[PDB]
Amino acid sequence: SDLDDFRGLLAKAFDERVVAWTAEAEAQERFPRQLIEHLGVCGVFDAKWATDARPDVGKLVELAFALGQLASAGIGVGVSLHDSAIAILRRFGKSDYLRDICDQAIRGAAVLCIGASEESGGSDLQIVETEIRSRDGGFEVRGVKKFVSLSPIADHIMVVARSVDHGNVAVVAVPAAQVSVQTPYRKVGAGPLDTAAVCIDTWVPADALVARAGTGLAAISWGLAHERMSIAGQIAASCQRAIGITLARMMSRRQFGQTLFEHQALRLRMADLQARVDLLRYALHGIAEQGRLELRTAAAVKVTAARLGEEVISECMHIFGGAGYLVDETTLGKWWRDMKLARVGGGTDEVLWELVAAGMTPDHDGYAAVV
Amino acid sequence: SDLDDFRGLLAKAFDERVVAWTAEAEAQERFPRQLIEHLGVCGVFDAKWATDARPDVGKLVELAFALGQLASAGIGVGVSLHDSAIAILRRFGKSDYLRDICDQAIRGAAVLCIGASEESGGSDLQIVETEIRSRDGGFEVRGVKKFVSLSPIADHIMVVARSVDHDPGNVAVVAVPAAQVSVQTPYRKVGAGPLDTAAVCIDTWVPADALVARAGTGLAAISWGLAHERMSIAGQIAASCQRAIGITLARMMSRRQFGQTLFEHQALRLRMADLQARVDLLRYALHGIAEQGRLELRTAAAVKVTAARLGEEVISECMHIFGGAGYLVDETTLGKWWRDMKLARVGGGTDEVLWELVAAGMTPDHDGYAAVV
Amino acid sequence: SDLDDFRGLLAKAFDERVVAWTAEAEAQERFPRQLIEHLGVCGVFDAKWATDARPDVGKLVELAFALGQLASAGIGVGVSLHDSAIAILRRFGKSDYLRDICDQAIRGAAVLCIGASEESGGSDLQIVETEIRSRDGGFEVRGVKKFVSLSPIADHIMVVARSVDHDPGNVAVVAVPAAQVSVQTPYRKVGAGPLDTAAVCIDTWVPADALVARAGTGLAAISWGLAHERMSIAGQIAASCQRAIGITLARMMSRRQFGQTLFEHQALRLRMADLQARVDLLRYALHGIAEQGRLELRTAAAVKVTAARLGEEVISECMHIFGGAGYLVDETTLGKWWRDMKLARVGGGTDEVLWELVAAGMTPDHDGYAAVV
Amino acid sequence: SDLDDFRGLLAKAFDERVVAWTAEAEAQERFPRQLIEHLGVCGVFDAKWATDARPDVGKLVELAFALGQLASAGIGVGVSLHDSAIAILRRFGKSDYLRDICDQAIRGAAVLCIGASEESGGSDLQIVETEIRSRDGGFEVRGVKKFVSLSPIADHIMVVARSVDHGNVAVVAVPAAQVSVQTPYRKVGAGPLDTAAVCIDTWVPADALVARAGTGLAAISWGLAHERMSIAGQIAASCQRAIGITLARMMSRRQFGQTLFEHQALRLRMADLQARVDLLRYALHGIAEQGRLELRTAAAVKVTAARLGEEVISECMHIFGGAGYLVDETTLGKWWRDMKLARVGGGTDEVLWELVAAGMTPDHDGYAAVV
Repeated sequence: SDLDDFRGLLAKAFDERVVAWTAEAEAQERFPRQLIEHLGVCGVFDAKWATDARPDVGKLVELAFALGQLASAGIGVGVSLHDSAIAILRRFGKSDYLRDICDQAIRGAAVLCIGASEESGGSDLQIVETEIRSRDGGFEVRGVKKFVSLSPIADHIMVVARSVDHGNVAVVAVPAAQVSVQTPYRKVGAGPLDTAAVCIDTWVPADALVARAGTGLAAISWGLAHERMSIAGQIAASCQRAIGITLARMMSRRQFGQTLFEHQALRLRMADLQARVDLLRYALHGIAEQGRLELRTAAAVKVTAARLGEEVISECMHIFGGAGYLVDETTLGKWWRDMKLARVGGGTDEVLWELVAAGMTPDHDGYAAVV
Repeated sequence: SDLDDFRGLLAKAFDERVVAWTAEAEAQERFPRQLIEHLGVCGVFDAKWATDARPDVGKLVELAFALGQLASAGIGVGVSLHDSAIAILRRFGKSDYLRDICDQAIRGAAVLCIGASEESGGSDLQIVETEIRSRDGGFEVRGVKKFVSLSPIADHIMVVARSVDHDPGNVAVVAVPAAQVSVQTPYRKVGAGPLDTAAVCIDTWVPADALVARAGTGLAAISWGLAHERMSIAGQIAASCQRAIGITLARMMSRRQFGQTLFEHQALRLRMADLQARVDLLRYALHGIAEQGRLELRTAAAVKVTAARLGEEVISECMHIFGGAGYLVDETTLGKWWRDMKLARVGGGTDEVLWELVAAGMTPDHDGYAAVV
Repeated sequence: SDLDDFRGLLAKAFDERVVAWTAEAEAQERFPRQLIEHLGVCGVFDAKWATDARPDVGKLVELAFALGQLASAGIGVGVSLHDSAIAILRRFGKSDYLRDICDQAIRGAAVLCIGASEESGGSDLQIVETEIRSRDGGFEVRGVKKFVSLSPIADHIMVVARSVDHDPGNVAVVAVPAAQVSVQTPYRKVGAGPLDTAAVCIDTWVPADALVARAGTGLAAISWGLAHERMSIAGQIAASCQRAIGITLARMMSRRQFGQTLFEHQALRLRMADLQARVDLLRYALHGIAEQGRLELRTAAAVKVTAARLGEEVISECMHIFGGAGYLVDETTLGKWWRDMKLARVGGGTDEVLWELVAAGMTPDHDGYAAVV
Repeated sequence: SDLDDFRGLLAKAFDERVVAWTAEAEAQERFPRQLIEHLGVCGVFDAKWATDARPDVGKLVELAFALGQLASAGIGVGVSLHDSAIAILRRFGKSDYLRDICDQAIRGAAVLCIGASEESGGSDLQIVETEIRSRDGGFEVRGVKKFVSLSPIADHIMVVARSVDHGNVAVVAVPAAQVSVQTPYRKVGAGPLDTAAVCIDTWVPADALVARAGTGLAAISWGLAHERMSIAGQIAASCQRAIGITLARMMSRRQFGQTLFEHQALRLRMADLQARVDLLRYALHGIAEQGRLELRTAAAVKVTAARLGEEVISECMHIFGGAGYLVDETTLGKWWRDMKLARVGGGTDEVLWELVAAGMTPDHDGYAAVV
C-alpha cells in the first residue's frame, strides 16, 4: 500500500520527458543532471527514504525496475549510484554538515557519487592509496580515483581513504570544487555513465568524515550492497524489455516459410530465458519480503543477474541476425555493450562469489549420515 | 501467520521416524504407505487445504521444502502426487462420492494417484487412447496407462480419458477404484527407487458420480493437478539442492588435497558459491511466487523446468567434488541423489513441453520494438 | 611438404607493414585494398590455388591462421571473402572471361566480393528476389543485395540470382562488374570496422560469358564458396582466440590483486586452462580436417558454428579478466575483439542454418538402437 | 598403411564374440579376462607396440575408437589400463624380468593393472603412504591402494610407492599372489570395471623395480598420458554411438503430430552435439598426426572430452523421455552412469587443468601492443 503509492509515484515521475532525456543522453554520451533534479523534485528519493536510516528493499527494488525499463545502463546506474551514496549518508553520516548534504541529495539539489576504485586497488579496497590525515581540526585528503561515475556533474564524492594517523579504511565526503575531474573515458558501452579519474589534493572540515578509520569498509560495503540490489533489479527489468522487443521481431520476421517464433529452437530458447528472468524478478520480490538489506544476498543476486543478463542480451542480439549488427538498423549492439559492464561494475563475479562463499555453512550432521 | 503454524505442524510431523521410513523405503525400493497415512493423521493435508477449493501456494511450497529436506525423490514425489490428485478433486470433484474420496485422501485413509501418460501419448495428453463411453447411467473406461506412480498402493486413480460420446474438446477425468484396475509389475528405474511406478490396464465400468471432469474440461483438470505438482517439484529441488550443498561443503572443509582443504581451492569454492547463489535465487523466487497467492499454470511450468535444469547441475557438481568416493555406492549416497535428480527434467513435464507452455503466454512489446527500429 | 613452403611464404608476406595497415584500417574503418594486392603480388593466392580447381584445405587453414593472428575480423574476413569468390570461379567459371577475372583475382589485380544476402532472404538463399533473365544473347540482372562486404572496393560481385526463364531449381550465379552496380553508403556496424559492408543496387545487363553458374546450379556454387569461407572463419577464430589467451595470460601474470597475481587465483587459472584446452582442440580438429584433404559442406558448417560459439566465450572471458580496464577503449582493445567476435555466429551462416546443414546429413544407427531396446 | 592394416586387424579382433563377452560382462559386473587374452592372441597389442619403446598415437587412438564402439566403460577402460601398464614397462622396465612380464602382457598371457590411488592421496600422488624399502637385495613393499581396476584378475600391479631409503616416488611391479585383493566395490556405473582396494605386505626382487626413487611420478605420468589419450578416443566413439542410437529413436518416436527429429529444438541440439563430437574426433586425428605422446595434450584432450561426454549422454538420455529412465526398456541410464566416471577416473578436471595451466605461456609483446 505504501509500495502501491510508491509505484504510482514512479509511474508519474518516469514520463515521456524522462524517456526523451534518456534518448538525448545516449546521443550525447553524458548524464542529464536534470533527471536526478526531476526525481528529487517529484519526491522519488524522499518517498523511498522517508525517515528511515536503513533502506526499504521493496521500494529500492521498484525504483530499480523503473530505471531498468529505460534500457540504458548509464541513466539507470547513474541514478542508483546517487541513491547508494544517500544510503551511506543515511546510515553513517553523523554531522549536521553530512545530514544537510544528504537532504540536498534526496531533494535532487546535490548530485552524489562514489570514489572507491583506484588503478592498483580496484576489487581490493583494503590496498587503497588515497590517504586521509588530521591537520588543523580537519582532514587532508590526497589520492587518485580511477572510475568515478557522475564525477563531471557531482557536487560531492564519497571518497574511500586510508588514514595515515591510524582496519584503517575511512570514508570522507569531498566537494566537487575541491577535486580535479579528468576528461571522461571512452568506454565499451554505458555512454551516459560519465566516468572519469579524479585527482584529489585538498583539505576538508572534520564534519566531512562519513566513516572513521576502521569503519570505512563497512560504510562502502553498505552502499555497494544497496547498489548491487538495484543493479539486479535493473537487469531484471531491462532483460524483460529486451525479451519483449525480441519477441515482436520474432513474430514479424519470416525465414524458411515461417516466422522466427514458429522456429521451435528459437521459441524454446526464448521461453528458457523468460523463465529465468521471471525467476530473478520473483527472487527480488522474495528478498524484499524479508525487508532487510543483507550484504551476501545483494552480492549473490547481483552476480547471478549480471551473468544471466549477459546471456539474455547476447541471445536476443543473435536473433536479430545481420540487422542486430547494424547500428542504424537496431539498438541491440548498444544493449549488448551496456550489459557487458554488469559482471565488472559494482563488484566482479569473483569478489561477489568470495563474499557468498565466506558465509556458507557446512552440514556436519548430514555429512556424517552420508558417510 | 497461519503459515508459521503450518511450519510448526510440518516440524512435528517430519520426525526421526519419517527419516527412518525414508531410509528403509530406499533400501526396499517401495513407497511407505504409512507416510501418507501419518501426514493425514497429523493434520498436514487438512491444515494445507482447510476449506479452500484452490491451493494456498505458501503452504504448498513449505510442504515441498519439508519433502525436499529428506533428499529422496521417491518419498517427496509420492506425497506430492497424492496431494496434487487432492487439488484436482477439490476444484473439479462435484459429486458426494468424489468429495468423500477427497476427504479420505486429506485424512490419509485413501491414497490417490494420477493416470495421465500412455505409451503413445506421453507428453501430448490430447492423443490419449484411453476411452470413456456413457453406458447404463455410468461410464465404461478402457485403456492402458504407462507411468502410474503409487499405483501398487493407490486406492483410486485419476484417469485422463477421451470421450467417444463427444466430438474431438473430448478429454475427461474419471476416478477409478484400485479393485477395478490391473496394476502391472513395477518398473526397475534409473533412480527414485521408492517411487513405485507401473503400467495400469483398465477395462471397467464406473458410476456417473466417478466423473471428475466432463468431456472438454479434462485437460484443464489434469493441467491444474500438474501445475500443483510442478510447484511442489520446484520446492523439493530447492530444498534437496540446499541439503546437497551443505553436505558437500562439510566434505570440502574436511577433505585435504595438495596441502589444502577442498574449500581452500578457489576453483571449487567459487563454483559452490555460484551454485549456492542460484539455489538461493530459486528459493527466494518460490517465496515471491507464493506471495502472489495464486496457482498459475505458466508460472508453475517455468519454475519447475528452471529448477529441474539447475538441480541436475548442482547434484552433478556436488558428486564431482566427492571424487572417487562419489562413485562408490557403499561409501557415499551422491550417486543415488544424482540418479534421483535426473528424473526432474522428464517426470512432471519435460523441459520442451514446459517451455512450450511458457512460450504460449509470452507477449511481444510493439512500442519498444518501434523504438529499437 | 609444399605446406612448409606455403608457411614460409605466409611468414614473408605477413610482415610489419601488414600489421601497420591493419592498425590504420581499424582507425579508419576502411578495408585496405593494398593487402589483397600485396598478398596477390607475394604469390599467396597463386601458391594456395596452384593449378587446382578444388582447394587445398591445409593451405586454406594455414592462411586462416595467418589472418587470425592479426586479431581483426575486418582484415581477416575481407581477404577470406576475396579468396572464397576465387573458389567459386575456379570450380564453376567456364568462360574465358571468368577464367581471366579469376586470374586477375589470384594476382590481386581484381577484388572480388559475394552478393548473396537480401533484406527478405538473408539465411534462406532460395527466396532471392534478385532476378536474371536471358536477353539479346546475354542476361538482365535486377535486384538489391543487403550485406555486400568489400563492395566499396570490389571490381566484380558474384551475384546469386533467380532465373525467370527457368521453373522453380532456379538459382544461378552471375559475375557483375563494379561500374554496373550502385554501391550504397557503408553501414555503421557493431564491430568489424574495416569490413566495408554496404547494400548493392543492381539493374543492368551482362554478356552470356559472365554466367558463373546456370539456373539450378547456383546454390551448389554459392554453398561451395560459403564452405570455403566457413573453414577460413574457423581457422581465423582458432588463431585470434590463441592470440587473446596469450595476451590475457601476460596481463594475468603481471596484474596483482588480494596479494597474488591473477594467474595465482585458481578460479581464473583453471578457467583459462579450460579455454586453452578447447581452443587447442579446435586447432587440432582443423589439422584433422585438412589431413582428409577435401572441402565438405557439412564439415565446414559444423566446424564454423562450433568455433563461432567457442570464440564468443573465449573473448568474453578474456575481456572479463581485464576488469574495468577491459571496458576502457583507450586503455585496452579487448572491447574491439569482443565486438568483432560477435559477428562470428551470424556472418558466414547463422548457428541455426549451419546446425540444419549438419542435421541433414546425420545418420541413424538401427543396429545399435535394436541393441538398446 | 601400417594404420590401415591396424584398422583391418581391429575389425577382425572386435567381432560378435567380443560384443557377446561385453554383454555378459555387463550382466555379471566383472571383467572378462578372455578379452585381453583374445586381443593378445589376435596380435592387437603386438601390432600396436611393434618394436617401439614409445607409443604410436595413431594406433593408440584407433584402438580407443574400437573400444569406444562397444559403449561399455568397464570393458574399454579395462583394456586401456592393461595397455597403459604395457606403456610404462616399454619405456621404464629395464630388467629382463620386466621385459618378460611386458612380453607376456602384449601376448595377453599376463593381465597388468595400476596401483596409484590411495584413500588419502587420490589426485596428489606425491603424498603416497605405500612404502618401498631395500632389504636382502630386494624390496619390501607395504601399503593399501584404494582403486585398483582389474585387481581381481590381474597378474601384476604397477605400484606407486615412496622410498624409505631416499623427489622420492618409485614404481614397483608386484605379482597378484603377493597382494590381498579386497571385495570389489559396488559402483555408480562401469559394472565390469572390477575395482577393489589392494592391501600389500610383501617382498619383491630388485628386478621388479620399474622406476627408481625420484622417477616414479614421470613413469606413472607417462602411463596416465597414454590412458588419457585412450579415454578421449573411447569417449569420442561411445558419444558417436549414442548420437546414432538417439537419432534412430528420434526418427521413429512421434509426439504432437511430428517425429522428435522434426522438432527443431531437439534436431539443432543433436546437430550441436554431433558437430562437437566430430571436432573431438578430428582433434584426435590432428594430435596423432604429431606422432608423439605429450602429457599436457593428453590432459587437455581427456578433460575436454570427459566434460563433453557427460553432456552428450545426459542430453541423449533426456530425448528418450520416460523410457530413458526405465532400465528394462532402454540402456541409456547405464551409458549415463558409466560416462559420469570420465571426469574423475584417469585424473580429475582440476588436476588436468592444473597440468594444462602449468605449461601455458604469456605473450608479453602482444600485451605491450594492447596497452
